[PDB]
Amino acid sequence: KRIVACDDPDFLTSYFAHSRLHHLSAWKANLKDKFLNENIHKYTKITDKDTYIIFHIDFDCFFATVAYLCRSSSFSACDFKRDPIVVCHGTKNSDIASCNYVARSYGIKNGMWVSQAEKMLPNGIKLISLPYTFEQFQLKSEAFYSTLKRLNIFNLILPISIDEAVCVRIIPDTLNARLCEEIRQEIFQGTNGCTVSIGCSDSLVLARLALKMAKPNGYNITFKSNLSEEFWSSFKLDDLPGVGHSTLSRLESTFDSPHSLNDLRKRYTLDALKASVGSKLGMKIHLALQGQDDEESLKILYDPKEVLQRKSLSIDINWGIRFKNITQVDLFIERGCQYLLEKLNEINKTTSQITLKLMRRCKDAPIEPPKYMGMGRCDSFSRSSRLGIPTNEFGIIATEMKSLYRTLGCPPMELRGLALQFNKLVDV
DNA sequence: TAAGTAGGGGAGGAT
DNA sequence: ATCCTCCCCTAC
Ligand SMILES: Nc1ccn([C@H]2C[C@H](O)[C@@H](COP(=O)(O)OP(=O)(O)OP(=O)(O)O)O2)c(=O)n1
Ligand SMILES: [Mg+2]
Ligand SMILES: [Mg+2]
Repeated sequence: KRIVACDDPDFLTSYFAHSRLHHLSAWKANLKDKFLNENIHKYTKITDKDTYIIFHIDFDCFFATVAYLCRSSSFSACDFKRDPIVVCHGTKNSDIASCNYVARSYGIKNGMWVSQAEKMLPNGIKLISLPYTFEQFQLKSEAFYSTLKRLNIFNLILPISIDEAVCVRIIPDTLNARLCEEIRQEIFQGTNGCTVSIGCSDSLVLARLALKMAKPNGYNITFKSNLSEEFWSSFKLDDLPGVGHSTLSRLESTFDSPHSLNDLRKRYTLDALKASVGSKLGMKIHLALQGQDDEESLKILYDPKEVLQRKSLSIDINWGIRFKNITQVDLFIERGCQYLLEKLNEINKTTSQITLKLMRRCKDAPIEPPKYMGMGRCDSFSRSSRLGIPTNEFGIIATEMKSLYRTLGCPPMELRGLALQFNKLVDV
């Protein structure tokens, strides 16, 4: 109890031990790495020639399911099929990391604050809050990835996240369904009762949309040639990979509030799209509306080893930042460089470019924000330098980081987040 | 109270 | 035209 402050040497350790988002990133980094280690000697690239089917397999409301199966004895009255359940730390402006399908029938979403969520519940319905079980999430994930390997279905299994793989079958030329049913059952068994859904298709996009359509505990096939208006009609605009809130808001402002992908698909033209959301995103949406992948997403198939290679390394801290003087800032920066170099050295690399980035309180914003210890509303400031020679040297990197800070000139009492980045990584 | 980061991509200056 | 820096955005 009593939370470790930002001027304490053990701050990173304690914050990261508690941050589900730090865990997400770490798990992701390590899975990519395990993938490179496991395939150093295997041949990997898929070609133009190849014909393939994608199975996109993902646990259903992952943290909520896993935290329910391991729920402490206090919560035994609790029922997963009948009660709305969230995993979070607090009771007010605290992020819901995962909610079960009961909560989502009230409109509760991942990443909503608890206070916001409880407001959506009618009289007589209670939110149940479960705590994080970081260890168990990882055990379930290992069961998951080992099970997939053990069945002998895929030519490749690309880890995407702690609870999600893109698994590919190379076809040389109805089983697709028997395969989805089998995977689902073996994972439910391997995992002691966690549920996975599957989207299967002949492109990464449609596999992803199919995954959504299948979602609570099911599978869906849909190929490029199965596309109907019924299908497009069932998706919000942000159900496209690569579309999030700001693109959604741009799409709405451009094409008179389409409410589903079918509406969009009916009103859009390429150039209007390109002009709305950028030219590359525009093109990707266009291809997606025809069930087709853009060239960028396809790299993960043609050169897995290149995409999964780590090209940068960083810390990004945006909660609990409160400093009174520059000496504190420097010590924190040094400590952050000690943490990062230890990671640099673990992966046998050096850097030749570094960036410091900071969130500074907006001139308008209250000194204390509604989120307890939160960054509140901020401006970004950013500065990078190329290093003379690739190096892993503390003296060189910490000195330049502290110098990047004086150049941005954010008074310490105004700092509300800090990021330390090694931007280009040179193998030893 | 309450708990990031990798990597695409664009705008605009530099070349 | 093409590259580089400092953002912005999305994912999970
Ligand atoms: N804003 C977010 C989004 C996700 N996650 C964590 C919670 C999830 O359990 C996990 C997986 O991301 P998903 O999008 O897959 O979330 P779910 O698995 O909970 O939902 P779904 O059943 O829609 O896949 O990572 C998080 O902490 N914060
Ligand atoms: Mg999931
Ligand atoms: Mg996922």
